[PDB]
Amino acid sequence: EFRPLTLPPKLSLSDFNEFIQDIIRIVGSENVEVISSKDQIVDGSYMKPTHTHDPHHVMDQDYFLASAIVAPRNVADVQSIVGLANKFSFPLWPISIGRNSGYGGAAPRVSGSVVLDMGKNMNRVLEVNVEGAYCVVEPGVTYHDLHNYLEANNLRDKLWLDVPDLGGGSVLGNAVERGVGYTPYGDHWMMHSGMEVVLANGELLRTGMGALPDPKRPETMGLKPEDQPWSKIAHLFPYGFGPYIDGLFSQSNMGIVTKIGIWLMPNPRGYQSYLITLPKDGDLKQAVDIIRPLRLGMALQNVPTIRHILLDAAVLGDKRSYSSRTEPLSDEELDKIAKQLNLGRWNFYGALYGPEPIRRVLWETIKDAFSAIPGVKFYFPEDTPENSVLRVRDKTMQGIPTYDELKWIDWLPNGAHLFFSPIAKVSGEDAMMQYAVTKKRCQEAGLDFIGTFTVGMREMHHIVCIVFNKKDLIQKRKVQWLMRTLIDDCAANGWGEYRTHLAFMDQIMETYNWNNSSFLRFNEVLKNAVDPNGIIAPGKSGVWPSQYSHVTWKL
Amino acid sequence: EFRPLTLPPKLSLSDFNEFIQDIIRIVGSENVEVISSKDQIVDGSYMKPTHTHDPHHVMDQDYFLASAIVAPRNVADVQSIVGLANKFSFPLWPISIGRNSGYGGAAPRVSGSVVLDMGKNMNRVLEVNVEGAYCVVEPGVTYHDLHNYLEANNLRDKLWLDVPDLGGGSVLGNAVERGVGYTPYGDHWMMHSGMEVVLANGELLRTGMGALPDPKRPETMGLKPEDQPWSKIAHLFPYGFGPYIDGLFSQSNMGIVTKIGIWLMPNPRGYQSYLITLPKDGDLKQAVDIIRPLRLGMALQNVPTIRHILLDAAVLGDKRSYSSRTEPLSDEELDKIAKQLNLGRWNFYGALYGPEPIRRVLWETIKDAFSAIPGVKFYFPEDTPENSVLRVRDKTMQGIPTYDELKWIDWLPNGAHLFFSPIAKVSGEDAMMQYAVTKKRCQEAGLDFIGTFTVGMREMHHIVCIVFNKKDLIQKRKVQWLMRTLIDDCAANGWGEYRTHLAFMDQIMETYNWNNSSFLRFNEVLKNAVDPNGIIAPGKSGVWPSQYSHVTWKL
Amino acid sequence: EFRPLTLPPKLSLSDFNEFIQDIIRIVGSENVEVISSKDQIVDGSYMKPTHTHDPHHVMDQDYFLASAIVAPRNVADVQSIVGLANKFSFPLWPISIGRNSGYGGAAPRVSGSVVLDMGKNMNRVLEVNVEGAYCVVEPGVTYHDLHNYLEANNLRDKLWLDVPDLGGGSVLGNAVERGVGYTPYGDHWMMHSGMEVVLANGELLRTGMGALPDPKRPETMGLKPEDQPWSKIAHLFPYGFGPYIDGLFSQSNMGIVTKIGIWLMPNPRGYQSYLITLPKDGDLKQAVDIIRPLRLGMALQNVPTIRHILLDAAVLGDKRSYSSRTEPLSDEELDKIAKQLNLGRWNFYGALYGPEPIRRVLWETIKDAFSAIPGVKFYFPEDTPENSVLRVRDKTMQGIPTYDELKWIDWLPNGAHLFFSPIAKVSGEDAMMQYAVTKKRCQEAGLDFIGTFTVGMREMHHIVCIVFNKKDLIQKRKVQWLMRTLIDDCAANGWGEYRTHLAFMDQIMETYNWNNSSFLRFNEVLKNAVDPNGIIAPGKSGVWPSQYSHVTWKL
Ligand SMILES: *Cc1cc2c(cc1C)nc1c(=O)[nH]c(=O)nc-1n2C[C@H](O)[C@H](O)[C@H](O)COP(=O)(O)OP(=O)(O)OC[C@H]1O[C@@H](n2cnc3c(N)ncnc32)[C@H](O)[C@@H]1O
Ligand SMILES: *Cc1cc2c(cc1C)nc1c(=O)[nH]c(=O)nc-1n2C[C@H](O)[C@H](O)[C@H](O)COP(=O)(O)OP(=O)(O)OC[C@H]1O[C@@H](n2cnc3c(N)ncnc32)[C@H](O)[C@@H]1O
Ligand SMILES: *Cc1cc2c(cc1C)nc1c(=O)[nH]c(=O)nc-1n2C[C@H](O)[C@H](O)[C@H](O)COP(=O)(O)OP(=O)(O)OC[C@H]1O[C@@H](n2cnc3c(N)ncnc32)[C@H](O)[C@@H]1O
Repeated sequence: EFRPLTLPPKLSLSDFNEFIQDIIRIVGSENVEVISSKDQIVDGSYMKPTHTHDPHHVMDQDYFLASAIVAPRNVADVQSIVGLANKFSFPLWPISIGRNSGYGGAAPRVSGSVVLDMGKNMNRVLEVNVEGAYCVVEPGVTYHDLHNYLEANNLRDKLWLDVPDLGGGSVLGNAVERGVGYTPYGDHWMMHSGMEVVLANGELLRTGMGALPDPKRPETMGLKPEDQPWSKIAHLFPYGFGPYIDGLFSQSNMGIVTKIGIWLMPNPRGYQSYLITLPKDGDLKQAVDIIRPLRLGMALQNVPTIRHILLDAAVLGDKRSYSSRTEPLSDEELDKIAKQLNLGRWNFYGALYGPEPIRRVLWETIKDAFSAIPGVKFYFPEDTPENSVLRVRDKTMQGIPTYDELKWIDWLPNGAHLFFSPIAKVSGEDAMMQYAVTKKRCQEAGLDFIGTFTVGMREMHHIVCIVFNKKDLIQKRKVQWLMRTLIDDCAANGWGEYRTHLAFMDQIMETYNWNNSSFLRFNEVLKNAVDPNGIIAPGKSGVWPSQYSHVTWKL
Repeated sequence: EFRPLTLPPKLSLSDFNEFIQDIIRIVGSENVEVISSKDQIVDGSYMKPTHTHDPHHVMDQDYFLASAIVAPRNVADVQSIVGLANKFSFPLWPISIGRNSGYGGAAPRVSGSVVLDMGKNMNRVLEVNVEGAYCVVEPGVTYHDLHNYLEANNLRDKLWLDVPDLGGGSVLGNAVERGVGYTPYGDHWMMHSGMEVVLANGELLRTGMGALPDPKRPETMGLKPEDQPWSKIAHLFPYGFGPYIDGLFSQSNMGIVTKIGIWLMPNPRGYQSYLITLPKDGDLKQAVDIIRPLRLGMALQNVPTIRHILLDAAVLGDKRSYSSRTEPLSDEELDKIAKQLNLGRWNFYGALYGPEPIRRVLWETIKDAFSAIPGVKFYFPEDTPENSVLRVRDKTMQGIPTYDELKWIDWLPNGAHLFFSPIAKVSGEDAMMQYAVTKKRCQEAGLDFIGTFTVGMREMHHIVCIVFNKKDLIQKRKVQWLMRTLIDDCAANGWGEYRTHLAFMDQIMETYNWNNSSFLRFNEVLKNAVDPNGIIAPGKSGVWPSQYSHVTWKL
Repeated sequence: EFRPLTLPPKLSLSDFNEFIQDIIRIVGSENVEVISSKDQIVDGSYMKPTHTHDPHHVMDQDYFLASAIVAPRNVADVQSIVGLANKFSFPLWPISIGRNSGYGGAAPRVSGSVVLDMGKNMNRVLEVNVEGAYCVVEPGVTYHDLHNYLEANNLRDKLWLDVPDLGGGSVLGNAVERGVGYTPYGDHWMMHSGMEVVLANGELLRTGMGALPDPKRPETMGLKPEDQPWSKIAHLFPYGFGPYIDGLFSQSNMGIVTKIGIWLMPNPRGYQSYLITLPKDGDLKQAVDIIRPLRLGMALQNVPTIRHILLDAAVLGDKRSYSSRTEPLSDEELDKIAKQLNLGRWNFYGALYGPEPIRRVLWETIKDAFSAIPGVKFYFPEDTPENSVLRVRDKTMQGIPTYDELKWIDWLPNGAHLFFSPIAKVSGEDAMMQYAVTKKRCQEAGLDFIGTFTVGMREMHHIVCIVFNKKDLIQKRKVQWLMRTLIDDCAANGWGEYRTHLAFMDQIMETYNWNNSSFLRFNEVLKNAVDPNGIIAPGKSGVWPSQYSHVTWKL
């Protein structure tokens, strides 16, 4: 329609109208939804994600938000749209599925921007190669989707996924965000090979070997470039020749993604998932010094998770169902909890991979290792209650999608998530030292600390899990406050966040300040060169086209 | 001095003189060598690499070549020099050690360019972190150098390298080139985390977490930025936050490198190196279908090498010492050879890693697998002649540097190497099919095919090893001819070269043509944005600043 | 000469030489000193200030530093020089006298810059108007100089100065820096009216009424503009008409100053100086709540000083002469000290002004007020030891210059000063709260806190007096560390530094960050508009011309 609630910059309304008109004129009235009124107030459900904004909203609901939604039906649409977005300096905000909750979701950093709902149309599994062990997909291929495909093609016996805690995210969006999963193939971004992208100027690109063109043949003649098959090695060798640019494409506004090759993990013929429970909060420390060499030793296989009891607990029940108390729960209450549960204070989930002769020693290796930790306790799914999270993580650690996790998003009544994700070494000390802070602050903020550590190889992803009730302002402000505070400390102590929410992108990019913002500066430089017009989602990762004021924009 | 043999573009001589004057005025007369005359004709030795040009020269000796050599004494020097190089539009050609033989060596794509001999001064091991398992180095830290360091620090017991066939290359240059080595840590570029670079405009940058600044402290105050320590995670987590740009830094002219974090491989406590010999030339095919799933299965550990007999043979002796014949040796002569040697036609080198319970099954696994191949034969170093290459590769597969390889560079009298390095799937067929061609052509070119395959995980690096006598023109022309021919075919069949010589950069970047050179186009765009002046080694990877004509420049 | 140790940016050496040649060619070989070698290592004495760099150097000695010194002989010289500085993009660094010690002294933020020693030639008292009560001076009129003038003109009986703790600073440099003195006329910058400045483009300007041109007359015809007399009101009314721009001229690189009108304080016919001593460290708190309304009440007249015992003590003796101990002195040692001295822990100096009937009540007013503070004790100079600082401050509070202060610069052996100068409310609490921090940190830094508070009217200038031994690196680093730390806290708690050293300009301008650096941004904007070339002392107050990289430049 005619009158969206928010116009992007300097966009006049007739201009908005024309744009929106040429646009419906391409993609179909079907492919567009304007956002005419607050009857938008509608945040949604994981099952049916809203695109207009951030559901897990810490800011005012309407704070970051669409002017309109646009669902390109195919690459050329994106191309056309960019052209228009280019004609009018309308800005973009592409997304794949929108489950980017706890970071912003569908919500665009710049309000009045257009939402490029890619995945809606662009749902395809382009290919799944067994010999190469990989798949090629679109923004719309959600994981489950990816799964059922192999399923309805009996592939699971030949091949395997690597999911994140939840099943519905875009395999593609996730890889660009540098999302992480739990099988040894957990480092998603790194498992990519050959992607295609519509650059800021509308022109297509195929990274790496995506560039060595498939040789011609009758069969393939006359297909649009976005339609031509790929060279042999495209998807089996990420680097190509010359600059390795693919990275400009992750957590950046360099281009709009349309496709990507993700490598698949070949069924291993042997899979043992387990859980060593850690008794003392201080366990976390020895626990890590422990995992340290096993991870570097490869005795540890996939990316193992070290959980804080409440994550498990909260998956099991809301906060209220364990304490009808407003404040943070006492440290003694967790201990009751660990127990009511059989859990640890801390809880380490991992999985074994391979022929049994293989797993056996590994496991003799770990089990024997975790032994120095008193009250340590080991376990197979089997050995556990039928709602036990070890139950969920077994599927999880084998590429099977689930949706049991969100339940935890439920601790609080208008539970919403917000993730503080500082990186931390794999040193019990550092792990401890970082934890202290974050906690300390969750207390002051009046919160239940809840969070884990994704067991990186020489690093570790510290996911602080801040929930809070989205309908409680006193609180929302505390989170914001907590947010930016934790951001400073961590940094103050030397730790950066690896990915973050729309609302803190700036703050954190600011952490990245060596030599006077040089990194940021460099980015801008390339951003402008390539996106002179600032059309393609400006402000992401805290980077802005000249055209955007820092002052008018930052946060 | 005054009069170099070749001036870079539009550089007038007084201009050359001033530049060279302000320059000696910084780095010391010591740090500079002008190239006043053909008394330069001097190609050198691996032990003492020439910087002025390409030793393994296929082109006229003087074809690609310095105007002068400059050895920055420290980062600021590089900075200063860039500034001047910037003042005057003088162009750069940075290198670390120069052993880039078989690709160009020290030689600059653009003649009259200045040679930035980094490594000469910039020799330091900045750090070697055990807990993190990694080292931080300069352009000048050659591998051996890297080795002896750990050695003279008793580290080998805690940590391990990953060398390439030769010991003296720059750990750093090698990683940027995306060089590859043989331990499981063989994928060099990928083992990097945190690098620093002097951009085209003189400003410093530190990629990734290199950017999250180490927090302040008395101890560290007042040190130049190039001198400040790194944040904690800098070197344990390559991605940082926002765009993952590091890749603009590999096989590109985006910036000048000054430092880099390479992760180290923790001693594994168990190491078995071996060799299964392949009897028939056609073995190569089944051989691969074989390795295919073991590599994807991780039964295969490091990057294993599949050798062509002559590589081994030639390491053992020149060509003449096996046939006093000019032409390519008959296929029957190889067979005599395989035998005179105990070798296969093809020969697969690999290594086992870990506690023995660990290796045993693996090995039972491989050995049992290679079994379907008749006359197959397995072996430990022990089981072999004391000059046997299995002898050399054991050290090799454990990070120990050697220099036994070059000997092979000796097949021919004024042996020089030239590498054709097309990628190829891990399919016996493809492997075969690619081999056929390359060979076929080596024949026509009047050459001994010689080459291997670095066992990639879902790919394979096909290194065609073209030697030829550098002092034989009829021949040099045949190689050039062979070169560009093989380049077309491979491509014609769908295979790209992953890295190449100075003289073929263009040709190959041209292979990368999907959608009308889009990849190349994109590159230029960012290259100019960042290196408006085209000062920093123009033409690399076949990319050129506006300022350089395609026509005047390409090849 | 030929070869200065440091060239400014992109300046080539022949260029440096030409510049320096045309330049000697104007001002005389006499007016120039190149800085050819480290035989420069020479830091000097207050009596004979070095221009080349920072004497009180926290950084490496040579860290900030001249390329050459230039002493303009008259306004046109400055004009000429700018022109050249303009021709060549050579940068400027103007100074009046150089006693800007504890902030940088003569030292230029950008090394290789030229030092514009104004005051050397430009020594004149242009006028001293009795009727108007004001003087007009040049950069070279040091205070004492200003004094002796009135003296040798019997003026003191008619008029009075307002000095800062030391006598030799430039009356003019001091006013631009917003330096402060102790008579009621202590707010220096504010006592200005009509200034002249050579803008960045060489053109002259006269602020305010300086602009309403003196009407013509035979007597004045044909004099250069820099030579013409001023309009009547020029110097009696700072605002003029239209924009009140004078302020772009204080603690900014907007223009080069050549002259300025400072109003004079008419002898008051009655002057009583005194000192109430404060016993407890905690006294400082009640003490302030006390002064608060008297200052706002004008019962308090000039700007009174609240001293920390050690300042007085240190004026009396080095540190060693009270404790042969390296560490910070105990809090009990001060108490011995207060006593050995008759001093307070804290010590409040002020002065009475006017006809006696006038002073009497005031004093009855204060004395009676300070009474609630136990052990409080009052005093006239008379009532005190002949080296007593009350002795020095009496002259001080009456415009009489002295040089007794520096002695304190002597606490430490290679005593050097560094000033942390955060503003603080006039609330005992705030005063306390700010003090705590600063101290706390001086301890950790391993230092004697030493400092005061200039009794502002609704504010207070908290001068932390950091000394340290310039020849002790472990220490220098601690100060730097302390420096930037205190800067963050203060800010963290809401307090900004009002003026600072060369080395922290950036850091602090960064404190000034509301709305995303808007203030800084605005500044740059006007800076460039007016100093397109960045010639006029770039980086001051942390502001930089486009031409200067933040990254290359900041700190
Ligand atoms: C609530 C929650 C979230 C969560 C999690 C557990 C819970 C309970 N566990 C996660 C985990 O283990 N690992 C992980 O990486 N994330 C996890 N999250 C966060 C989130 O749910 C997932 O990461 C999810 O996969 C992210 O959302 P989705 O995959 O739906 O992606 P999106 O909203 O479409 O956005 C991706 C962002 O990247 C850029 N983008 C996306 N598509 C494109 C295209 N086509 N072109 C260019 N850029 C694209 C956009 O910036 C978009 O915002
Ligand atoms: C003759 C030969 C070569 C060879 C080999 C076996 C033989 C007998 N085996 C190799 C192997 O197993 N793996 C491999 O990657 N290479 C192998 N080669 C080739 C070569 O010897 C090595 O790769 C060698 O490490 C490369 O040379 P070196 O390491 O000395 O590097 P360089 O000449 O200095 O150049 C590196 C290139 O990259 C860019 N570069 C280098 N330093 C910088 C800095 N500081 N900043 C920016 N760019 C830099 C330049 O383009 C330079 O040309
Ligand atoms: C060591 C010390 C310092 C001190 C003090 C007590 C001691 C023991 N007490 C001070 C006090 O009570 N009040 C005060 O304001 N400062 C005090 N200080 C610091 C210092 O000694 C004095 O402030 C002194 O007056 C400053 O130095 P000086 O007056 O010699 O000025 P300068 O070095 O030439 O520099 C002035 C700065 O401002 C700009 N400037 C100067 N002249 C010009 C011209 N002509 N045009 C444009 N800008 C100019 C420059 O940036 C220069 O750096």
